[PDB]
Amino acid sequence: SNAMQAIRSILVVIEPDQLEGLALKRAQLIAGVTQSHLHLLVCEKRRDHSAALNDLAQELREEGYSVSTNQAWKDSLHQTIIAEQQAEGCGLIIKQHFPDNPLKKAILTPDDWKLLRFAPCPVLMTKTARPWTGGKILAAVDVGNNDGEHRSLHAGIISHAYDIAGLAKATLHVISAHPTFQLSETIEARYREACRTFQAEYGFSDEQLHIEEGPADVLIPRTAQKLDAVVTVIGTVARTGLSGALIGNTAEVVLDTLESDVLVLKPDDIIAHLEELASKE
Ligand SMILES: [Cl-]
Ligand SMILES: [Cl-]
Ligand SMILES: [Cl-]
Repeated sequence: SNAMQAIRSILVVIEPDQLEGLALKRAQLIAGVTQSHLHLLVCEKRRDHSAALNDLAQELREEGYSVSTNQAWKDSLHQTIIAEQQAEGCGLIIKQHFPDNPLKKAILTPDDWKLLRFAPCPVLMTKTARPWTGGKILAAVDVGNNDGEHRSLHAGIISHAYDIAGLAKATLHVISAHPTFQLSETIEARYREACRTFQAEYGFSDEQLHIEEGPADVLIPRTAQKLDAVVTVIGTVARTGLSGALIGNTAEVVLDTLESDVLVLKPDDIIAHLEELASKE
């Protein structure tokens, strides 16, 4: 329930030429409550943004924030971001989504996909300009699986989601999607007993907990849209797929579809291995 409070530095990706600055707005809301440090990063080689960065940092410090800034560039946008996260030890990366195609506005750019694949920490991809305050926060889990790996991921998802609901004075909602009649009737009864246990463990009301049958890759966005969720918290697949496919189909589809901000968490052992990879560089 305190996963956000426990994040002590946030890497804020600052864009030089856009007309929205949602990454910094989300960071200000969060740090306003958690008092996390904010490290502002511009990823560019050409222009000297130092004066603008200093002015911005001074304004934020006067507002009471702990702030550092930097401008860097090595190789690619996502690589620059991850190198900065490593150098500053940040526990969250916040970046605004800016689609390449105006006709496919929900699809993440290929570079942002690389960021999500390799970041060894939670990544908040902002996708809406709607304020978090008073909104609806949606946590996506699979109550149908309670093995050690899923319990851990789910606990993380709920912890971050609940902490967000708290800091934003918002409400918390949960979606769980799950893919001879006598036997089916018996198996489903047992699945329901497990949902009830999950509901008691996590103190969710019937109204908060959406238990839906069908493909998670459609159910999660359906629920987000119906709730007009402003943030959706999701986990990547517990076990990586072939050829380093560590995001998984559900999260891939959901990230390219949601209109809400998306907080992307990974399994602890995945994070550990990505931490190792990010360190080699
Ligand atoms: Cl941290
Ligand atoms: Cl906000
Ligand atoms: Cl992947």
